[PDB]
Amino acid sequence: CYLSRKLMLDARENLKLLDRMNRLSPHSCLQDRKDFGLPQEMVEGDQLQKDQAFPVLYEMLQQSFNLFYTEHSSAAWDTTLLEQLCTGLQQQLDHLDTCRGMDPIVTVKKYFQGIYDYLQEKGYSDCAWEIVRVEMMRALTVSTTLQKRLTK
Repeated sequence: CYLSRKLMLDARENLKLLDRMNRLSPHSCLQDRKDFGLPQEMVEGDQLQKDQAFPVLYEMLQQSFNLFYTEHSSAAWDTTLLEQLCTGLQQQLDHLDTCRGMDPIVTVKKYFQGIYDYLQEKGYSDCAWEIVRVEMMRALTVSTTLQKRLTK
């Protein structure tokens, strides 16, 4: 796709924004353990067809955007980083769509459902969110490695 390189630059910039916001997080929440069962497997061995890679990456990003959009819907009044991250994720989704013309996808949807359920069971607390954003650094990292495969 003519946006291959642009897509990798979108990913790198979203990862940068998410890392910076996590590092500036005003909370000293406890690193107290937590596992979200991210199917890292997908891109760790490239165990999927290209026609399967694309829909899985698109789902990862759409869900990532929905989640940060929801965080934004309730974050502090001027969290400019969160806004930029949402904007950068939407931009990446738009580029992937320009490039356009279920089991693994279901596995992604379950992973993200476990995220919302965790947020729900914690009443969307400030620390429930810091924990989820650190997990999101993992989800965005694996989806970036997958995007590379579709690219390279």
